Amino acid sequence: GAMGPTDQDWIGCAVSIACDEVLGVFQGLIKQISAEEITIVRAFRNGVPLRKQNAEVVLKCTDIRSIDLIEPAKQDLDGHTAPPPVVNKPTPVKLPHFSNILG
Repeated sequence: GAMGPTDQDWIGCAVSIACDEVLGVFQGLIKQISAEEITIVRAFRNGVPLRKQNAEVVLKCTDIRSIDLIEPAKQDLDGHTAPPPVVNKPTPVKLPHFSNILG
């Protein structure tokens, strides 16, 4: 809990995993987690989709060098408190002024 997160609470959260040079990098949503290995689904690797989209990736933590949670599970229901768009989502270009039509 204090360090090295490992529990069923993270399952389904979005994370990115940096493995050593020979393993490269993959990103995916976690399906299962255990102290010996992390398992995710819909593997994306090297900024491109892997042919085995349905296949799960299972990699031992000792082979992974570092991990980062990109999107933790949603806790706040957020009853339309703010606009649909969210800052957390990647922003390639900012839209100057407001378009003639909204939505």
